[PDB]
Amino acid sequence: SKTAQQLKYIKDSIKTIPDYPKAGILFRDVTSLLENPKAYSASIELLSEHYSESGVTKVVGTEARGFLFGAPVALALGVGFVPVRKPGKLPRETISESYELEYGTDTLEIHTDSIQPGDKVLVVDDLLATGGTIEATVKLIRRLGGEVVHAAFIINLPELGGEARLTQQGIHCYSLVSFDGH
Amino acid sequence: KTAQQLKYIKDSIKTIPDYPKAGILFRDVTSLLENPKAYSASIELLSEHYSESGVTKVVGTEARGFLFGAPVALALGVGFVPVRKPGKLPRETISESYELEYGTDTLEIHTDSIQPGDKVLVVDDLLATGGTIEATVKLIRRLGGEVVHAAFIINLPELGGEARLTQQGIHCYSLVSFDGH
Ligand SMILES: Nc1ncnc2[nH]cnc12
Ligand SMILES: Nc1ncnc2[nH]cnc12
Ligand SMILES: [Cl-]
Ligand SMILES: [Cl-]
Ligand SMILES: [Cl-]
Ligand code: NA
Ligand code: NA
Ligand code: NI
Repeated sequence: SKTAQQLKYIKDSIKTIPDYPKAGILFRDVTSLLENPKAYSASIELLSEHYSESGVTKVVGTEARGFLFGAPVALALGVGFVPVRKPGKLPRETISESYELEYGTDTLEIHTDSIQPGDKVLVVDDLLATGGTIEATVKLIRRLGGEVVHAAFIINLPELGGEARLTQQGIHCYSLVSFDGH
Repeated sequence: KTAQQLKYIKDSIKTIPDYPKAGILFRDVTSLLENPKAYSASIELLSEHYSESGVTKVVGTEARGFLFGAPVALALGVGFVPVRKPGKLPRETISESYELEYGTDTLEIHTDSIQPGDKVLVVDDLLATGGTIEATVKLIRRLGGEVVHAAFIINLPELGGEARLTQQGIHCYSLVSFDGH
């Protein structure tokens, strides 16, 4: 009983903002969940319970909203958190992967020391839309030898394809809530 | 026992010579993040320190500030509110500029997230010049929030950030300090 009520409360605490960033999009605003202590802490408790017996040895989160759920999950699971960032922020040796934007490409980096061949890695992000940044993040992990077959999200937008696209690259996706639309 | 915990924290932070230029001993908080014991210790001390302060909201600026402020907010049981680079926040915002090496940038906050009566803690990873914190403090006070505290993992006191923040009425708390710019 507790857990289905907490999911509903989580989903209710995420505001919909029409026409951001442009017209016709029904933007799903995770910041309203952040500022509700009850919703935020439930979102972390539920993700942490979900993976507590999964053998995860590390969490990776991508900058910036991903830090907000990946790092607390890491803390609750008792494992290291590893950030993936835009270029030029990480100070130690990195590798990088480029990914498609609507116009052009961008890049994500990870510290080459922070993933090893025996790691079992959980990727955590706020919101799964088309999946491009997470697909690049999976590649970075795999290039260093880490296993990544789990990724977890507060929010899934399945009509944008991101879940199907990751799930066909061998990632088992878990999302607390989902919304229709683009 | 208490200095063993801070020493444990401090030793988990790596020093990278000559990044991003020669003479700079870069203090790299990412090695603390990958040590779960150092990382949880650092959140436990920060939150313990403010446990009787009456804080009602924690503010952290993107992105490293999110790694320390949001866990602190979860431990205090209070809302987290991000301050962001422009163009990322969906609801109504206000903006403040601060200074870079070359030029200026701006931070934004949601106007609905801070209100008169709020007691706000600002948390960041590392106190350097303090330009983003001063900007953050102004955002919060323009919305009527009260902010008298800022908390950090690392202080670089040779950059003068604590003095610059005392002058705006902010008490700084840091867990460890390093020399150098
Ligand atoms: N509706 C939406 N809300 C939040 N982020 C998105 N990314 C793509 N569509 C989005
Ligand atoms: N030595 C240093 N390490 C990390 N961040 C900094 N910002 C300014 N100086 C720094
Ligand atoms: Cl982001
Ligand atoms: Cl499997
Ligand atoms: Cl940052
Ligand atoms: Na490696
Ligand atoms: Na307000
Ligand atoms: Ni499988």
